[PDB]
Formats: sequence, C-alpha cells, structure tokens
Amino acid sequence: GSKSESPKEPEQLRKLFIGGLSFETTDESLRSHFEQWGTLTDCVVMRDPNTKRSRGFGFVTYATVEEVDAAMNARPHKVDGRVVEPKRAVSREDSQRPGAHLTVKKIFVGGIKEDTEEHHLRDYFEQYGKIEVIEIMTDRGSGKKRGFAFVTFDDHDSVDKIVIQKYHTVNGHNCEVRKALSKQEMASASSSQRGR
Repeated sequence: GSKSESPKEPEQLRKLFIGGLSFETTDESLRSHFEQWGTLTDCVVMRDPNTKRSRGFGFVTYATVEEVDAAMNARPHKVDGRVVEPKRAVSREDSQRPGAHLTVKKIFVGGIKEDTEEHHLRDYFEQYGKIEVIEIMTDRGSGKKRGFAFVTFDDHDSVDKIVIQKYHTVNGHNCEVRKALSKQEMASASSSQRGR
C-alpha cells in the first residue's frame, strides 16, 4: 500500500478480468500475485457454486487505474503455475457482445462526420494507448473518408478502455465506438492457406 491517492476511477476502470486461470487457482493466490504490482482492493476467482471449483477465470480490483496499467503492461502473467490473461473488466453493455472478453485490439468508429482524418481519431485514441495502424473506411458513393473508421491498437487494454464508453467525443463530434473483431476472429472457420 502507501500511496498519496484518492481514486477517481470506477470499479470497471480499475478492475481486471483474469482469464485462463487454473482449475485450482484460489482468490487468495490470485490477489497475492497481482498485488505485486499494486494494492488490490478486491479479488475473486469465479468458482462453481455446485462443486466449489475454479471456472478458470476471475477478477482483481486495484486501488488506482495506474496500478492496473502496470499489471497490464507486465503481461504475460502466471498465477498458480498457469499462464493467465489479465484484461479490462468490460462494461456489461459491451460484455454482452460476442468476443467481449476476448483479446480484441481493434475498435469500430461509426456515425462520423462527412469526413474524418486519421490525425483526428488517432490523436484521440492514442491517449488510451499505442496504435499500430489506422483503418480509414471510404465511402463508396461520395468517395469521402466517412461513414465509419477502424483503429488497430498494440494492446487490447487500450481498446477496452475505449469500449467501456460506447460513444466518444472526437473532433467535437460524438461518434459510436465498440469492439471490432478481426476477420479471422469473426469467421472462426478452418482457414487453410499454403501461401495462397
């Protein structure tokens, strides 16, 4: 502990979702591990109410969002001899979508203006994290860079920071954002290519 701090961030903004735990991972063990990076205020492994065994996922709540980020960047993690995937505690609106707690570093931005530049949304979304590339989707009718855009992040954490808020104000305009799944992720089918 010991930090001159007064948290301003809601539980969802300082809680992490731990995926891929062991079948024997306890909440005491889960805390103890992630507590290395910051003060945990809460921790619980989602166990079965029937047999009281671990469902292989849980959550850890940090004191401050900053301590969360330090745990985010510290990935990958290993609790109980198990490679665990700490992620952002997705808001129930976005967590109601297919592939919400999955590792998604892509977001959709729709319902924008007559044109929007990379510089606009890149400079905005980069506040949340490092961006790999920006996908600007063009209009087929007008030929303008409008209608919707896509943003590729280096980490899933930055995307999840964003999808927590379905609508964001970019360049003085409220645009809609959400999880954007990669085409492989969306298909989930047997891709058989041999260079072709």
